[PDB]
Amino acid sequence: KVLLKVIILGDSGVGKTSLMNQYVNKKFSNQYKATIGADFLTKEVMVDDRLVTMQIWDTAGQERFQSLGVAFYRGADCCVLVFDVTAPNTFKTLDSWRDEFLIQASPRDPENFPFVVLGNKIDFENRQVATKRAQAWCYSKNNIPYFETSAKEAINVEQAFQTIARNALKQETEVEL
Ligand SMILES: Nc1nc2c(ncn2[C@@H]2O[C@H](COP(=O)(O)OP(=O)(O)NP(=O)(O)O)[C@@H](O)[C@H]2O)c(=O)[nH]1
Ligand SMILES: [Mg+2]
Repeated sequence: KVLLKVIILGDSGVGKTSLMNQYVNKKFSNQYKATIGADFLTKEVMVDDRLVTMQIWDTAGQERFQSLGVAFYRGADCCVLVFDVTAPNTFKTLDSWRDEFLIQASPRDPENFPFVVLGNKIDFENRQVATKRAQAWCYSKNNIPYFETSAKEAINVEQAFQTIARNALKQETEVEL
């Protein structure tokens, strides 16, 4: 019985909120309800012989909803990085999201911290960002795992979150100290 904090970072419009309500509640909606502030949802899951409670913190990509020195980050056990395959700008921002996270949570051993990158929205056909340069990018950065997901049609949502889970748990375990 173990608690995992998991934070979902990335630009506004990538579908951070939609991946959440899909994974947790198996529901999808077209209605873009801009995420004000930062809340969470819990999903209970089984990872490797162990019941895990995953607290999933969904944040506001916009700077329209920033207050104001967000230290909700720390105690994080896995940071999830979401870009939109139809928008090259949301992929370019990933380092900046990754840097910002590491400043804020500043976990010890920062470069073994579990990141997961989700190429959301592959249910569309106008993908701009190939699988190949995002596969590269996740590899350039300590070989972090990468899925191409769709919250709408629910492709790789479950699979990806099994990895989010398992990696969150390894990291939690690493607090032997
Ligand atoms: N076709 C399709 N639309 C998606 C997908 N994921 C999200 N959307 C749509 O994209 C828009 C933005 O989604 P949203 O979840 O709000 O993204 P967000 O990153 O959480 N935005 P915010 O940071 O402002 O909450 C919404 O219209 C949403 O329904 C997807 O996989 N496929
Ligand atoms: Mg959101």
